Amino acid sequence: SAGLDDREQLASVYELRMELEGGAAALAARRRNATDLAAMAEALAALEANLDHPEQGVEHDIAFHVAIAAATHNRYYQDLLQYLNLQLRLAVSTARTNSRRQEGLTAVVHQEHVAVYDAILAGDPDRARLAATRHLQQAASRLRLDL
Amino acid sequence: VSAGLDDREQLASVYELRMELEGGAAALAARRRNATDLAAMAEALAALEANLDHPEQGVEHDIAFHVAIAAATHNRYYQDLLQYLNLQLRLAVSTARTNSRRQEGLTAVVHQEHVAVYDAILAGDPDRARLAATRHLQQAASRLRLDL
Ligand SMILES: O=C(O)CC[C@@H](O)C(=O)O
Ligand SMILES: O=C(O)CC[C@@H](O)C(=O)O
Ligand SMILES: O=C(O)CC[C@@H](O)C(=O)O
Ligand SMILES: [Cl-]
Ligand SMILES: [Zn+2]
Ligand SMILES: [Zn+2]
Repeated sequence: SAGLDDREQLASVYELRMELEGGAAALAARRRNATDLAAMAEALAALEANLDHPEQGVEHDIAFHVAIAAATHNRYYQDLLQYLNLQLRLAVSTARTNSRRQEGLTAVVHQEHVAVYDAILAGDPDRARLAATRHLQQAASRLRLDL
Repeated sequence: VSAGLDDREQLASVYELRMELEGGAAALAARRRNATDLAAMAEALAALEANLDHPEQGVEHDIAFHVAIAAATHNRYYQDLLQYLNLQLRLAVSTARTNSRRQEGLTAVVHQEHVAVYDAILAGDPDRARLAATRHLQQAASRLRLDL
């Protein structure tokens, strides 16, 4: 429920997400179908509304990354992200609460999410992996985690 | 290889996920492993060297080696995830090792794949450790004709 002296624990979640979600983005770039695109795009639209009404932004952020995991068409990726759901909520909600005290930083975060969608849409697995890990490295650096 | 289409898809899915998880674990282990971690990995490799008598024991020492690499990340969540996947690991590893015993000398070749991961981690070389880990899983998937 907080994060002052919990940085090393946050760093452990983000560092694991970097290997899982980079791999999921690259798989999704190869296997996504029209139904997957709609799931990611609907999450991205709901995330555009939270730029002004920030309630449930954590659920929609998570739903976006879960939609990428579903787009791999690999049941074990999906089950791993559901198994780690509590850690995702901890990391996401900590990162978003921190982000909303600055700028349109929330809008810079929204762009990082869109960049992963865009590379998955193009079917470019290397670009998708790099965009997914950059989102996590930038979220960690915004939290001063030092991975 | 003889497998239903769904079995081949399931095996390909396990190896796909392992490549991302275990490639990352090996890179982290190359940074963080201590002398106890090295002992645990070498203990599994030594047990694997005495292979002939029973394959069922061979499967468990293979999984224990990969789990030891995950524990050597010193990341609470990596180790837990590999335990969570213990049934999928045993499925993949038992299918693979049974298949490799069909070709004379193949099991010794596979053993050098495990040594290469251990050696990279011992040397503290993350990029080398990641490559050896993913290459082991790529070759296993290809021995099984999974067409990843
Ligand atoms: O950096 C943020 O504010 C949000 C990061 C969040 O979207 C995440 O997936 O960790
Ligand atoms: O070990 C568990 O807790 C559940 C195992 C799960 O990965 C499964 O194989 O269905
Ligand atoms: O390919 C083999 O013969 C064994 C593969 C096994 O070591 C594994 O970790 O999946
Ligand atoms: Cl072996
Ligand atoms: Zn996010
Ligand atoms: Zn192995």
